[PDB]
Amino acid sequence: PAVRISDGNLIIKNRTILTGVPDNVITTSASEAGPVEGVFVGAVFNKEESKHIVPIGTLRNSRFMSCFRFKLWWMAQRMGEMGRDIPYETQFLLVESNKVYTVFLPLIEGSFRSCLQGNVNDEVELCLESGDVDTKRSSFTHSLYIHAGTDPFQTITDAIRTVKLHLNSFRQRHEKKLPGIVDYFGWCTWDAFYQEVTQEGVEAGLKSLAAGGTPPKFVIIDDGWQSVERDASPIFRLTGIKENEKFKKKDDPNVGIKNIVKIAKEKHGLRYVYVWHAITGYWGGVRPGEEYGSVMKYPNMSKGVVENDPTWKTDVMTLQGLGLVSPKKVYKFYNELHSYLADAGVDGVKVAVQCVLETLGGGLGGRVELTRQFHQALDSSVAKNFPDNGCIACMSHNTDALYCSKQAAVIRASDDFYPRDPVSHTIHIASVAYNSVFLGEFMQPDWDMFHSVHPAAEYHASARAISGGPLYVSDSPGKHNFELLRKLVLPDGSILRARLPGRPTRDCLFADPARDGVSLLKIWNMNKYTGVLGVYNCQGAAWSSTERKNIFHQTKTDSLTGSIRGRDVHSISEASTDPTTWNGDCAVYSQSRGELIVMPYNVSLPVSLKIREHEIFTVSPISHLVDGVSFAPIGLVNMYNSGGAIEGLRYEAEKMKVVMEVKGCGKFGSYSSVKPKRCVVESNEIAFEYDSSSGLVTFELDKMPIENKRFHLIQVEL
Ligand SMILES: OC[C@H]1O[C@@](CO)(O[C@H]2O[C@H](CO)[C@@H](O)[C@H](O)[C@H]2O)[C@@H](O)[C@@H]1O
Ligand SMILES: OC[C@@H]1O[C@@H](O)[C@@H](O)[C@@H](O)[C@H]1O
Repeated sequence: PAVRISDGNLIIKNRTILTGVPDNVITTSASEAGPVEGVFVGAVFNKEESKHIVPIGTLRNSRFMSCFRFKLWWMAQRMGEMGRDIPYETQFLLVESNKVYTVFLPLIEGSFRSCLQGNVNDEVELCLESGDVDTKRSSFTHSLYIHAGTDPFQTITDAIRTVKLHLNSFRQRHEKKLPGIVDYFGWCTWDAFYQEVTQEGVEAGLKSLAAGGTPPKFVIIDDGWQSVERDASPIFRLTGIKENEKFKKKDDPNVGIKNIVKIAKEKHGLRYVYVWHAITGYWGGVRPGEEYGSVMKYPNMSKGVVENDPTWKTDVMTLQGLGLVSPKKVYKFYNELHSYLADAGVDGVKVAVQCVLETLGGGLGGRVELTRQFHQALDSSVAKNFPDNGCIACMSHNTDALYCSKQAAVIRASDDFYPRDPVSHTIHIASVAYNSVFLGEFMQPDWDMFHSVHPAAEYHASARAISGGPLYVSDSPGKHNFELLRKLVLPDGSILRARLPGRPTRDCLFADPARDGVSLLKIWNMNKYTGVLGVYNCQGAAWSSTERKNIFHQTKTDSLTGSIRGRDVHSISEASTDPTTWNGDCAVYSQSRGELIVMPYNVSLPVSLKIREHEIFTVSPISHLVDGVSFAPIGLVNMYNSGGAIEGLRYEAEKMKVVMEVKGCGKFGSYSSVKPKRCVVESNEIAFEYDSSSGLVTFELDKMPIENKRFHLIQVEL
């Protein structure tokens, strides 16, 4: 039966994962389709309650990785071996058995949301909450799902699909439509002006970036554009749906945000303009009033949230409350805001402050209900007014929202980029990587803005390049490092986006690279015909379980040595043109060192990194045409994600020939065991270099493709 409870014990493929599973914990594998290869778990209690804690069993001697909410809004990672180490507000738990991997997915059921938490007895407790004292229940059958497999990533996906088939209240990442912003460079106003942003600042930032050769094709006009007011350090509330004075044209005050949209798009050649709002309008909601049925509500504190983030008790939102739009009028509110924005030429919204809803369900059916109602409405309005699916979810890491994520396709995957907080950089990289393991099953991760002139610029930039997600800076105008940005952005504003959410390697899933003092974090992704691997030292800082905030902590050495293997890129097979004959050998190109190495299957290459250093590798499967004649494309070697440039690849072994289609421009690189006879671009022979010791072939792709004809056609004649 595979996943089962027998005697006191949760058993997984003849391995005991939990002991002492109490009698009131019930399981079922029945479904709709029907017998399912894991188990839905619930329990029955004596009493009808709005909150229940129940032990699932005792976990000891089993390595795990967890994503837990360290703030209301956001998750980070914790590893361990003992149930006592499972944080409060654990929303995703992955367990390794010495090789089998078990996922634990705490779910929404009816009006209740679940999470996992550890106790001092090493039990894994299921915490069920409605978020409303009037919404009570005594039994549950589907509040947790457990599934096991031999591939850790496949095991997660398969369990999410099974959860999907049960709830039907969300779709998986790959089943949704990505907005077009994800293929272009962008700029966000946030760190440039904070709330002081003006239409003139927006223009100046766009102008300065395009001036250096790296033109953004989207912009996010961040927080500061909306009409907001304090009540008659006081919180601001939304007072109208239209822009404030800073975005009304300088002479004709009846033309509003449309002014800056036209300047962006018509004067500066941007494709997309997005704007920020809170899911409640502004931070203090909407000013009470009848138009949107807005009434003062005060955040309710839940124990697990406040245990991990005590400052949420005395947050400005908690003490001064929000004007919460009525459920009756929430569609009207979003439609009227969004119809105004779209008629002005706005293409999308970055919708922040998402999780507050879970704290405001008191009159209203609870956290799950209110969350669902507000997202149903938001989704109707976005699909109406922003039909490229122009929505970026922000501050949204609760399961209440994830399990109703039926449409939006991009999610901010960590706490904000913090230009002035030295502790935040290593932690940002670890958080985005680990969170993406789980968040990426729902939506494409967004690894946030960053600064091109900053001591950790390269660290952040290189991570964004391998993220799979949107690539955007928040530079103040004129504060740019164009040498860095050319590595990310082509002259037409396009980028070399990888295909998956960037994630830790199998190797790294259970070793905490922020806390263990021992390991390098390795992040893998895929292009069509290469893999890519980023390696990061992010030791020395993490969220402290004692101080309940991010701090520095002691590390044994400055420098650490780990190692790299082709097969660290978990799906590398899929880049091979002939994966049934491939022996697993890869060409491996270090983008910073400019070094090409051939790595046979399983051979390890040492990598040594000090804290806050990184290295990026393009990993390309070698094709063996005939004995002595081997090849692998690398791509645009002066860009971080070099392999992202390769759109087509055909080997013609009977002609000793390679045929590629390559986007972009700049220097193109490939591995060849032999010096080519001719490299031909667009039906003309060109000059090339060949290093005969490494096999590195090199030639220039001069200009972006003439037209419209979006790819360079390249033939390499061996
Ligand atoms: O700026 C206050 C506003 O930001 C949030 C998170 O977006 O809180 C951050 O700033 C607070 C004020 O100094 C801190 O107490 C808090 O821990 C930090 O996350 C919102 O909570 C808040 O309304
Ligand atoms: O008020 C500013 C905003 O809210 C944040 O916490 C964050 O996600 C920023 O990227 C941002 O737009």
